[PDB]
Parts: sequence; C-alpha cells; structure tokens
Amino acid sequence: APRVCVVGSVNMDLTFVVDALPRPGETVLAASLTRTPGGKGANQAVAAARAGAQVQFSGAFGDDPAAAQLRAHLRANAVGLDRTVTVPGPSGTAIIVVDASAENTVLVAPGANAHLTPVPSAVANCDVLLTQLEIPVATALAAARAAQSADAVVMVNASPAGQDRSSLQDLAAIADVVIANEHEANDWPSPPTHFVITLGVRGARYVGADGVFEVPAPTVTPVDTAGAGDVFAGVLAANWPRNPGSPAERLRALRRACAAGALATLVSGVGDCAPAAAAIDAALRAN
Amino acid sequence: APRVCVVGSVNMDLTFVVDALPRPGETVLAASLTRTPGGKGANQAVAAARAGAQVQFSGAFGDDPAAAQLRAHLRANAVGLDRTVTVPGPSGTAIIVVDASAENTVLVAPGANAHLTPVPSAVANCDVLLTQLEIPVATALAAARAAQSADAVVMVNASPAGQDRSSLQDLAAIADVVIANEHEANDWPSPPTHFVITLGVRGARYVGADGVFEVPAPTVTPVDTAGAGDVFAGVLAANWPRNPGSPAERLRALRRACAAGALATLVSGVGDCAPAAAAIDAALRAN
Ligand SMILES: Nc1ncnc2c1ncn2[C@@H]1O[C@H](COP(=O)(O)OP(=O)(O)O)[C@@H](O)[C@H]1O
Ligand SMILES: OC[C@H]1O[C@H](O)[C@H](O)[C@@H]1O
Ligand SMILES: [Mg+2]
Ligand SMILES: [Mg+2]
Repeated sequence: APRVCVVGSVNMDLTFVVDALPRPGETVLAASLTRTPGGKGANQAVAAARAGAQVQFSGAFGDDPAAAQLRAHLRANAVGLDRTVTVPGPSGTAIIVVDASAENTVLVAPGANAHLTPVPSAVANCDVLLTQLEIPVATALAAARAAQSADAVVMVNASPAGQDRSSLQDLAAIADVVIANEHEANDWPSPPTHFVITLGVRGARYVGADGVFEVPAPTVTPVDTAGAGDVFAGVLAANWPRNPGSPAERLRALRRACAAGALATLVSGVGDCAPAAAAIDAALRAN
Repeated sequence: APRVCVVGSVNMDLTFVVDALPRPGETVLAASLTRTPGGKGANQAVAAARAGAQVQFSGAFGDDPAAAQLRAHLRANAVGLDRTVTVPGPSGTAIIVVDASAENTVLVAPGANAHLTPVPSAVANCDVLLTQLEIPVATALAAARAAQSADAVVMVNASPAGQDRSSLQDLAAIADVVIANEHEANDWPSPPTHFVITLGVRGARYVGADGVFEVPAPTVTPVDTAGAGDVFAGVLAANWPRNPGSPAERLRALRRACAAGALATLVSGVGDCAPAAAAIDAALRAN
C-alpha cells in the first residue's frame, strides 16, 4: 500500500445558521451551531487513507475540547497521529455563518496551525509528501527538504491563494507536483515538473514533463462541491507513483483523483465526502 | 452590600480580531483568536461583583467540559452558583468579532441557555434582579414576577432584540429599569419606569419618571468595546437603590455605570474587562 505523509492544517468548522449577520454593536442568536472537523491537511489525509494509502498526518492541535474531536476524527479514519504536536491555546477554527439568503460568510483563525514545526522523521520511508499553504511556509519547506532527502515526491496543494509571492519561491522551486485551481495557479511563483490544475466540473488539466492534456471528470449531479478539492489532492497523493514513476502511472493517478473529486460532490459537507478505492474503481468503469 | 441576582446566560466566547468585519459572502482571516468564559449573564454578574455587590447567578450550564471552565470563572469572581442547573448537551458558544475601530459584533448559539426553566429560589433574598434575553423570555418573566412580589428591582437588559413578542410584552409591563442600546430600545414593547439607553461613548440617555436627560462617560481611547455593555449593566445593578428610590441615587448609579463601561473599553477581552469598585471611584474623581 502506498505510504503518504501529510503535513498540514487541522481546524474545527463551526457552522452557525442565522437570519442575518450581526450588525456592528448588535447581538444575534443563531438557530443552530454544528461543529465538524475540517482543515485542508486533515481532509486530504482522510481522503488519502480512504483511497487506500497508509497515511501519517503531521499537524498541530490546540488544548481545547475541539482538539480531542479533531484527533478522534483522524484516528477513526485510520490516519496515523504519532508525529503531531500539541500547542497551548485554541485549535485552528473556522466560523461559517449561513444566512437567510444562503450566503456563506467565513472567518478563519490559524490557532495552533500557526505553531506547526517540522517533523522530518515523519517523511521517512514515505512515497509522497503532501502539504498545503495553511501552515507556516517555513514548515512546509522543511518538510519538502526532508522529503527530498528521503526520495519522496514533494506534492504541494497551492491553497489557499493570495499568499505572498516571494514567500513561496523556495517551496515552488522544490515542488515536484503542484495542485491548484485556476485562480490559485496564478498566485504560484513558478511551474513544477508536474503542474495539476483542477477545473471544477471539467476535471483537471496537466502541464509538465509528461506533456499537456485534459483529464475529464465523470459526469455527476452535485449536491455539495465543498471538500471536493481536498479529496482530489488526497487521492492524487494516494495514487502518485513513487520516484521516478512513469507517465502511465501519473495519468492513472490523475484519472482516479478526478473521479474521486466528482464523487465527493455527491455528499453534503467536507469531512466525510471522500470515496473508498472501490467506489473510485466503479466510477471509472462506468466512465 | 446590595444583593444582586442575575438570571441569564453563560457562554464560552471565541473572540476574533480583524481589520474589517466580514461582509456577507466574504472569507476573512482573523489576526488573533482567544477562547474565554463569558455570556451576558455571567459577564453582568462578574461586573456587579467587582463593583461591590453580593451576587448570585442563576443560569444553565451544559453537561460538557466547557461547563467546568465556565463555572470556575464565576467562582473565581465571587459569584454564587447554588441556583444554577446542568442541562443535557453543549454549554452556549458565542463568536465575538472586534475590528480596527474597536467596534464589535456578537453571534450566540445559546445551547444550554435556551433550556433554562424557572429555578424556584433563583431570586430569593435579592435587592435587584438583573436579567437579559438569551435565555427564554418566559424564564426572565418568571424571575421578574418573583422578584417583584418580594419588592426587588426588576432590571432587564433588553438584548438581544426580536425575542418572543408576547412574553416581551408581559415583561415590559412590569420592568422597573430597562437597559438597551438605541436599536434594542426601539424593539422593546413599552417604556419602563426607568429607560436607560446606552449611547456607546456618549454614555447613556435616561427617559422615565425622573424626566429626560443624558449622562456622559469619561473620554477614552478604546481598545475593545465588546463586553462594555455588560459591565455597564452589572455596575448599574450593583448601584441601583431599592424601590421607589430617589433621583440622586439613580443618577449616581448611572454615573458609575457610565464610568465603568468606559473603563471596560480600555481592555481587550469580553468576560474579564470589568473594573474594580476603586477603579470606578478613581475614574469618577478624575472626571
Ligand atoms: N460538478 C462537478 N462534477 C464533477 N466533478 C467535480 C465537480 N466539481 C468538482 N469536481 C471535482 O473536484 C475537483 C476539484 O473541484 P473544485 O470545484 O476545485 O472543488 P472545491 O469546491 O472543493 O474547490 C475537480 O478536479 C473535479 O474532479
Ligand atoms: O455582551 C457580550 C456577551 O454577549 C454574548 O452573550 C457573549 O457570550 C459575550 O460574552
Ligand atoms: Mg462534499
Ligand atoms: Mg472590553
């Protein structure tokens, strides 16, 4: 089974349903609050594990009750946690407010994610390192350097967008595979060996050492496209060939990631929408 | 020492500092996040206790880890808890967002607070009942009727606005004192004997049996306005005379509440910003 190390963020998502956002100086009561584990790194780790990889997650948890729910989520999804850190203070937290006109207003704090420090021994004997931009760039870069030493593929999800360009140059230079949507790709300083651009409904496109090509996604009727990007990245990591690989093996990985991303749109929420390897196979058979 | 009974809410607060408050549809990255005990009722009880009152709190805690921290916060501030209850499920959660101008918004998922039913001896042996509207209005109303039978002052912080109109009308019919900002005051059904309308930095406006006048606050450079209204209310409760009361005693309570509210804006944080009685005295001396 492929071995994947994910170095990245973990957050509790607090979803409040309200009539309207509170105005300055106002107190509003929510109809409901629902707490769900999330974060790019955690979601990608879960997707990788469900897709068949042996996964180790390195991330930082807070000292709050949220941290125990986040660890429980990962453990229940067969994600290894021996290389994680605990830091005093809140876990990463996202507040999602859904109002009467169905607008989603999102407020994010890094919390413990901002204090994630490298664990190079986590990459030891991994085939792929997968990281994203919701942890300190110095930590992502150090993980990528460790992966380089260990002959593991450096796979970066260039998300979220809007990061300082100069801050990403060293990481861009070291990345083997970069995964980005079209907007995110524009904020990435330089192209990697294998540049994977996700295209929502259209699947993905590739530009790199293997050529230039489109990778279609299966046609589906979406319920909720949230979380599909994290599923794509985790599945891509679970299927990307260990070095030096081949074009056939990378193409297979791409097809599987596109298919898994499509499947993920069929399920509400971000945390439980990752398909199993068997469902991915079936979705591809069905074409 | 005046005996203040607070019947109201207790929440764990997640306080986020931003440059600008998020607008609908927006995603915003917070500068900082703290997790601290609060809730309008808890905050008002703490402020009344720091201002020199002997305080009892009646409120509903959840049966969760948060509740231990919330209870300890109240005990640490000399607020009595023998009339509190534990209700199944989560303690309340509030989101406080504070922008560059020190303005704030508050969003509350009341949790256990929404299930507070009238506790028999909640208002036993008090001089002033202070209540707010995150708990059921029918529970506030029951406390008010009990307090009034024992000739205690009925003092209502009419926040949040938009609660159960029929119960509100019954509560409004009997309230001695209502504390509200201008928007909240507009929503309140009918005028109390003493309508105290808070005006942020301009202090407060009074409308009622004593006529119509304004009471200024000390001029300050603000840090965080969140929590200051609860400080104003708790200090007002701690200084309000027994019924029918004299105009001079009421004016003195208003002056002290205005000063304490101003002082409360000098401190980051919501649940821990109430000044000591001596600080209130000192700020009034300095004018
Ligand atoms: N409507 C859709 N139909 C089929 N596949 C989709 C659809 N939306 C997303 N996907 C899949 O998910 C991947 C990433 O999609 P994206 O829309 O970026 O996800 P997110 O909503 O999480 O940003 C795509 O490459 C694609 O495989
Ligand atoms: O007035 C501020 C308070 O309102 C909400 O009840 C929050 O818990 C916060 O502590
Ligand atoms: Mg989904
Ligand atoms: Mg304050």
